[PDB]
Amino acid sequence: ATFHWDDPLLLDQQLADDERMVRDAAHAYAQGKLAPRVTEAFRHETTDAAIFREMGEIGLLGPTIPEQYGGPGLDYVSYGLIAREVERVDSGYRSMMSVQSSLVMVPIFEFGSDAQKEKYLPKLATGEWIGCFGLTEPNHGGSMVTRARKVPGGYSLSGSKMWITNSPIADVFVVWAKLDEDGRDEIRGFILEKGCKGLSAPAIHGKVGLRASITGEIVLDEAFVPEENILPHVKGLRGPFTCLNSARYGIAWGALGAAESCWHIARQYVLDRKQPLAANQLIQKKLADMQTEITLGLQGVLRLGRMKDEGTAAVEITSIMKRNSCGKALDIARLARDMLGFGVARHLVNLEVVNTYEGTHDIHALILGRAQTGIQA
Amino acid sequence: AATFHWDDPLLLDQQLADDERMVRDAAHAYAQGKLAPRVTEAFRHETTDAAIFREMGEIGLLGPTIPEQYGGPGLDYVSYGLIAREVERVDSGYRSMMSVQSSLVMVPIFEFGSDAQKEKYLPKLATGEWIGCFGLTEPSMVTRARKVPGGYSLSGSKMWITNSPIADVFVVWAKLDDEIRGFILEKGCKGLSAPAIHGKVGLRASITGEIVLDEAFVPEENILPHVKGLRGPFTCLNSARYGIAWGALGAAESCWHIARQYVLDRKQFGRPLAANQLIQKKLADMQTEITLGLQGVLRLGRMKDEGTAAVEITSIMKRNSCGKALDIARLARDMLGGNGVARHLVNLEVVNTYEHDIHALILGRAQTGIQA
Amino acid sequence: ATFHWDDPLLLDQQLADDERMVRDAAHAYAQGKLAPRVTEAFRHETTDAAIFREMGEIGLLGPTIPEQYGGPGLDYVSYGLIAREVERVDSGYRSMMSVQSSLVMVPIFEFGSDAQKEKYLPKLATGEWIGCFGLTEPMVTRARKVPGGYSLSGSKMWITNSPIADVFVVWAKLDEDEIRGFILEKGCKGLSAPAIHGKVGLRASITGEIVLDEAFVPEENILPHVKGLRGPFTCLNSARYGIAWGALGAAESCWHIARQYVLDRLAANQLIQKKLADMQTEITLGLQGVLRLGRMKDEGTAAVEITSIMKRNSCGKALDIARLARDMLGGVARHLVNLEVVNTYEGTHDIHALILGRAQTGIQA
Amino acid sequence: ATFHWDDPLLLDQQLADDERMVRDAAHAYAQGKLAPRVTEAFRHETTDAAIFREMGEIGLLGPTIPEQYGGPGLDYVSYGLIAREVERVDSGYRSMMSVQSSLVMVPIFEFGSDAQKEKYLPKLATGEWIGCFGLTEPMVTRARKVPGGYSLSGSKMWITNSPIADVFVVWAKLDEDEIRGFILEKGCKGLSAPAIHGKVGLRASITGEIVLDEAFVPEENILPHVKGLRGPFTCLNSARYGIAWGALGAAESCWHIARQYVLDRKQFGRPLAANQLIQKKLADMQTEITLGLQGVLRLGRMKDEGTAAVEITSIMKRNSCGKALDIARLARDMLGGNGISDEFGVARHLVNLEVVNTYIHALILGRAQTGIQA
Ligand SMILES: COC(=O)c1cccs1
Repeated sequence: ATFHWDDPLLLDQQLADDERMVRDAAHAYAQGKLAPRVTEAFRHETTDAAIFREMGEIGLLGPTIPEQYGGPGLDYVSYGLIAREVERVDSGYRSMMSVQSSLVMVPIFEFGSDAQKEKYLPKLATGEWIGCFGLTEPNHGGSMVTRARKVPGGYSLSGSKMWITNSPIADVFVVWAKLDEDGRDEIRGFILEKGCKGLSAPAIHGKVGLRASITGEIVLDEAFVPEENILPHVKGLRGPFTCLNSARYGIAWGALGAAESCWHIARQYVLDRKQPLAANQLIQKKLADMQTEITLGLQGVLRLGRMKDEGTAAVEITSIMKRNSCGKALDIARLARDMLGFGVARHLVNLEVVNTYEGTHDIHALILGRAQTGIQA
Repeated sequence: AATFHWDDPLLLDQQLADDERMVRDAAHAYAQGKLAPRVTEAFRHETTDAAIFREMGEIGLLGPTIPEQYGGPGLDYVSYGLIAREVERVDSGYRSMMSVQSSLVMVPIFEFGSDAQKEKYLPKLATGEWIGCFGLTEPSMVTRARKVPGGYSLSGSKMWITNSPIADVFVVWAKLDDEIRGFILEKGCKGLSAPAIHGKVGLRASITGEIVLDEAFVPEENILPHVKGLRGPFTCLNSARYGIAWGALGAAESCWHIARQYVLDRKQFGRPLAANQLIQKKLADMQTEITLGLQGVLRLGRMKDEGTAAVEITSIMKRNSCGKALDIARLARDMLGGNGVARHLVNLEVVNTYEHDIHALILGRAQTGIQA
Repeated sequence: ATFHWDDPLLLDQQLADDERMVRDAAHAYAQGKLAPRVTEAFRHETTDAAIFREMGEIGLLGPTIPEQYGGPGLDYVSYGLIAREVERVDSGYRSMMSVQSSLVMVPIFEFGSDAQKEKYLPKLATGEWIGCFGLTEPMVTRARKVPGGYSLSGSKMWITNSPIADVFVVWAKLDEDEIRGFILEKGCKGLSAPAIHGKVGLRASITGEIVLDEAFVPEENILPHVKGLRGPFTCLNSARYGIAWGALGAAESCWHIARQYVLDRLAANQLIQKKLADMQTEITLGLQGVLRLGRMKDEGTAAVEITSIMKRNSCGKALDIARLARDMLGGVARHLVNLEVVNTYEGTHDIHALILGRAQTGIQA
Repeated sequence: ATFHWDDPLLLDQQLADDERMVRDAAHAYAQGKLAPRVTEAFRHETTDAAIFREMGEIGLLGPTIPEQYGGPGLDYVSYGLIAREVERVDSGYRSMMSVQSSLVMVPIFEFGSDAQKEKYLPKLATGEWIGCFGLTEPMVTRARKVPGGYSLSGSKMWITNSPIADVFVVWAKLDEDEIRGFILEKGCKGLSAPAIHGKVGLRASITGEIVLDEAFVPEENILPHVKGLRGPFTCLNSARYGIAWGALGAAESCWHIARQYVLDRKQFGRPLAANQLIQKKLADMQTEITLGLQGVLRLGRMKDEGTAAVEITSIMKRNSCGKALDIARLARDMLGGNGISDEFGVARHLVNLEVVNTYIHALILGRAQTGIQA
């Protein structure tokens, strides 16, 4: 038996040929089309919507969505493998894809009416329509202030969502808002379309990380939403969480792609650098640590993927892998950065935003601590 | 929605074959039933109890991978892993005693020995009737064999040998003419002395000593015929390191469990300690590392059973398990206020320091071609 | 232009001639009398009160206490140099000392009466009387006015020196509820001090409890010039200052042991070198901090929050260095279990981070 | 009696009255003139040559250079305090200063002829002439003897100031019976200095190449009093001392920004400052800066009194930069959002410090402890 330094536990052999082909298709697309764009896309914060069509056309948008609705009807491991190949190039591109698949197609497929599913899903699956997802607000992460008023014909929406990836270029908007409906105040999901009166999506520029992805606001001022546009089959925490859980899973796989790019570059760098550097034992220890955390992270997300597919995965498990992948990836980017004398620095600032996106209070540690102790911090 | 198991998030239990689950439960019932009530006083007073070898041999826990042909239970590598984890869950010293019999003594005889050696030594080693030790370390190896009528004559010293003062069987590595060879010696071989060493800081539950050799006659039927060079010792060490990778995770789990129960019990400014945000971070870290470390040694086990595992993978897992376990023992120790965990901690400081950072450098060479 | 690996910033050169001999005095004592004792003392948790006699003999007890009361009349830099030389051998030893100096002789000197100071200090200085400090409980311990005198009742826990102490400085509450200081003496009825055995760290020091079952305390035994929080706190702040110097001595043993180890077989290893450099750096920087704190304490320019910086840093870094040294080996182990206790003695909630966080922000955690 | 959270060991009071004045002048300048420039200068990688004359006119260039040659004749502590007030704004600005001081003025003063020192130093001191330091390559750069002097052929990479420099201190190998230092001037035939743009860190400083193609150097342009390693090393040792102070200015900025952030920000009803972990991090930042400052101070004094070995600058540079980078990362990870607010001045300090920490010392201390090279 021979050693594969780049795949010590032979993940490649733990996958079905099925999943390998999906991985290889995602790799071919990301390396062929995204890598030639990424440097100046990031450097100059370009808007590049053409990516939704490209991924849609080869069946990599909404991977778990059934063929009935235009999806490629794949499993969670394949979704994972796709995220990882996209983020290997850049987290901003993976972000764009996460939104479409997990934050837009999922809640529509899961909670929407037949009419909503057939109207929206097929066009989201091809990338003809671009989605975004409105949950997070100007600042307090349930405690949401965006509000729907029952009016003749449907609903009137007022509030503001902030840091919404895809929002300046989106055709479809999934927005979460409190509806006080006699005499109970619950969170409901609403579909809005581009050009809806009272709906704005201003762009945010001068971002520090995720510069390759166009991000903006969702500003709602008495924006009318017809009855047929409320998500009928969900209320409360279940709506937003189903989406977030799907997205966190993809990010857990994706951040390991980013970690792997940093690791490969660091390794190649020390192989090429005469001073060679590879003979240094502090350098060797760093490479051993990178290889280790990635190899173990990959076994975790693979096992989680398999459990999700078999229906045995509790939601708390996602907190372990997302938190671990993002944290370990950031550690690896910092370690690789500190070893260099372009790509790494990009992944590094991307990962700094990703690690802090869901707050600076370590939400996943708290989900896990509560799961262990019973007690909320 | 599916149920979360905080103590087994990836449902390791469900990834085990039923065979493997039963081996685990058998080791668990033994270690919790026989070793746990002994451990506190044994560690405090460095009391030897070799009764463990006979006890473990009875339930077929020694030489787990050795075929039934030779008295062994004929289990797979995953089962070996599970046993070490259940034993180290109590104490690393008890696990060391077992690592030695299984990986350092029965493995070399089975892998490199003659039919005669295997039929003679393995069955009593498997039942724990004979106790084995592994003579490699020395106080670029000094110990030498020399050819004489009927056999060989050995002279030299081995130091820090676990099991040696109580061993019946000795697997000794000496240079012959210039290659390292393995020799099987018995207690009551003229020329062999095995004095004890006392007052260790860690692994106090096990007994360790020397092997002093002086014209010790080893008959012809007693040289290991099927190995020469670094392959002999390294094969044993590779086997032992695999069991230690699982074992350090059992010790890590105990520390995690103790720390979790501790913060559930103790109170701080009105709330239980478990309510603190910092405490939960630590519990989350302990849970994460244990859960991921387990998936690693399980995959390594599966690969060894299918013959797809290279030797470098063992380095990843042993270094990771021992390093993470040590981090968790320290985290747990630092979470306690006053003056089990302290014992696990000093044990894991010896385990981690034993072989420096040879594994990071093995992994470094495997990535880069260059040896440092 | 000549480099000292063991003293990169030449602390020696920053010390007064007076201070430099006191350090070498505590060093000659610690290495001469304490080093040959420590291994077996720690091993069996043996009691040896001879150390109080010996340190007293040579003026290392209550070192800031004025010559008028039996003290050597030294300053804070000198006090720290002593703690550091003593802890360099063992933390348990330093603990016994810093109880005498900071937790017994300081509160008596600072808050005592003329008669109390004349009676207790001179004998505490020579080590003839051994003191202990009674603050920590399993605060509930109350003073009840009599007759006398006062009638104290309660229990103190983890009291170093107590099973062999002659003098007990006990802090209890009294209403007119304010915390007051009390002096008690061995033989006192209702007072008892049973030992505590089977410790993990600090085995070389003796520790016990203070059980007060309506112990009678004459009015000539209460501390007049102290009430409330600033009592215990003045003592603790004094001890914390000494521990900040001490932890660094223990850190230095571990570094020196570790450096010697890699020389005797390893020193070419770049991982090792990084580790030895980290030890060198943190100790070197730690010393500049405690020295500067000392100079400031002697000039009156030192605020109390500064003791939180240096104590937290010394202890935390010493523990890191002891663990770094241990993981390099194949004395350190004893310093390690000691430092593990020392880092958590004041709790596990990082009291000094919270003190400093508040000083920076004006907001309590 | 009173705690000073921003200066717990009152470093202020450990300074001579002379050193304090110099610090206040560096502060007033950097805050007055550099703070308003930085955000846009860093964003667009803007070139402002004018800063050298500004720094020159207040005697911030070549602080240790004697008054005889236009220097302000200050001590090492003062040089340190200057670098710290400048890097408090931005490492890119400090990088310009330390190149002029330690990498251009120092080799000429230390190793140059008397005619070189009086030709070059007074103009370098006023900022009339801008200098650069040609050591790093993509050593191969070669000086060869020709009638009248030397011909230089070679190529230097990542040379800060090079595209705007009037004076080039170029280290090249010359064969005599070894590394030699040469002085070149702007406009020399066979000398070009193309700029590098698109940098990740240190964007506020201009950096470029030195390309030498048979560049003729007069005989009186070779540095007469240095051969081999000690030349480039002495400059770098000087620069390293300045970097050790500057890095702590940067760290102090990230610390201050993080502290104000948690003051202005609320989370779950309470201000962020009330969070235990936040307080720990702020205690760590305060601790490492305070101790870092005591270290660089003591090093300066030793350098002034002439008792510091080269090894001590290694420990101080490594520590300052390594701790400054930890503090920047600690501050960064405390901030929510993505670039728009003031607090993301921390992101700027961070990419700067990632380059500074990269621009060996642990192996110096290891070998100095042990006598064994690794
Ligand atoms: C893709 O952007 C998001 O909404 C995220 C959700 C969780 C991490 S990032």
